[PDB]
Amino acid sequence: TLSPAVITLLWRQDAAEFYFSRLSHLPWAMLLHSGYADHPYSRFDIVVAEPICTLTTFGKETVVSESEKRTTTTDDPLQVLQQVLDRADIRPTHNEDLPFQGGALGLFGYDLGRRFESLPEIAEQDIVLPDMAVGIYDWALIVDHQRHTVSLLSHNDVNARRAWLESQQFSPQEDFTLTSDWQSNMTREQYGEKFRQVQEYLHSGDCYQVNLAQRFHATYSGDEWQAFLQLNQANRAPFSAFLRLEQGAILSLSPERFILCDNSEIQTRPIKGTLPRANSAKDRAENLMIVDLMRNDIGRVAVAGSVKVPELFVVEPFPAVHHLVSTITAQLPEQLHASDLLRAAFPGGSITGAPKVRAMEIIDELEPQRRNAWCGSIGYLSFCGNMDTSITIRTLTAINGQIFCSAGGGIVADSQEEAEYQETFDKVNRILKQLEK
Ligand SMILES: N[C@@H](Cc1c[nH]c2ccccc12)C(=O)O
Repeated sequence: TLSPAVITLLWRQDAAEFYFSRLSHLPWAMLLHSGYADHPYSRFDIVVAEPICTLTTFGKETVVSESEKRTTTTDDPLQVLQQVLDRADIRPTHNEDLPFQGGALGLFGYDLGRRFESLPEIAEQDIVLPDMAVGIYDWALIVDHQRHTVSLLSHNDVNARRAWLESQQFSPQEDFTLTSDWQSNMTREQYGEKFRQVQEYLHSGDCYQVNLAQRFHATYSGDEWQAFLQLNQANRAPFSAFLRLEQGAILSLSPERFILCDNSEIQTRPIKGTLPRANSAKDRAENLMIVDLMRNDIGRVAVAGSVKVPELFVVEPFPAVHHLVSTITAQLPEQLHASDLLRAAFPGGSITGAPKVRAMEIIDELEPQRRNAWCGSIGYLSFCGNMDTSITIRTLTAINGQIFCSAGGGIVADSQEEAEYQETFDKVNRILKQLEK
């Protein structure tokens, strides 16, 4: 397939924020931003909007929507997504300077997991935001920080789209304000109780690590884009994203890559262990259990002896905390898609806690609400076959007047109740605080 047409645009370090600001209020407008980060994997920023097809999954049903046709289906949501992908009959050859050339882009929420495993339904469902919300885009705006170039690509009419881009305006305000203090869904004693429940479950053998999180919430008013813009500057997280959905918006400040699939080369970098702003025997041990997880997760689809562990226990300094990351690599077989892979490993072992299903069972049992978008993934499935995805840690959900932000902490035998309590706070204190002003 006839590669897309490309127009290079004027260069500017902030082009991503610059062009996106006139799209930010549009439903299905999405920005993947590398957080202006100093990082090996912070080369690109990508913008899309105006999809030619969208997919929305709520539970058991997926709605596939185009121009002139709307269908519903109970089939597997990633199978369905891949079928939509193949019928667009668009398949450009792979290009290291354009990792997305149109294709699927969006949100894969934590509860989407429910379509891949049978799970209990204890946690309350109190957020109405889809389990899968992704657009099919025949164009993209790509900002390359390595090469310094801004490329506008279209499989359609790339003059038409520059034209359309041009004309979009950056929209009269409305100031973001938090209208309540942050409030947790747990007291210290309720956290306390479920931390011990976790440990009795670890002591009685079901699991060996379980990620337990608390959720903070508040009322707010105003537009979320400016707030994103000040959170992004302060977090400089390499896998950040701003998603304007039909239901509300997602402000991700994630520094964590889930799965990269680049020209069939697989990379996943789970984050596990932190201290506030790396010999830490308990953490560089909590991480290894997650590394083994991933090993197993990607190796269910990977090329036979392709899984390697090129990197263990590296610390990366971030605004809020010091974190520990490991890296696992592998090769996708030429007969499968990045989407089969996503499906085999979703949701991320680093935010569930091995073994994954039993770990997800406890989470549903102890967390008072479903996680919805938090700890699910955001990313793209390009028409060229590449894939990149994050773990939506450090991520808020802004919907119907309310904004949410969760915080988790991995629990193992060696974990201590008050210190783990504090870690959940450590991870998001700069984010709750900045929003308060
Ligand atoms: N950091 C990625 C692009 C990116 C930014 N935010 C993201 C969120 C999800 C997936 C990818 C991204 C890169 O350089 O290629």
